[PDB]
Amino acid sequence: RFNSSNDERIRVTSERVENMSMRLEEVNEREHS
Amino acid sequence: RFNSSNDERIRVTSERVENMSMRLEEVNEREHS
Repeated sequence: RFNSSNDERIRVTSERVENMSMRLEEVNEREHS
Repeated sequence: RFNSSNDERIRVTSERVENMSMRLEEVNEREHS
């Protein structure tokens, strides 16, 4: 019940979005062509 | 009506965010240069 609440889903989504954006910024900053 | 509630949208967004984050981490890990 705890793992499927709205607040937990919003929190985990925010954390993973932040991490994914940071990784994508690193990938884009490292172009070679 | 069921497909357009807030909880369903949050759940779908969370699932796709997790999947996309895993895929982007896999792509970033595999680099040829």
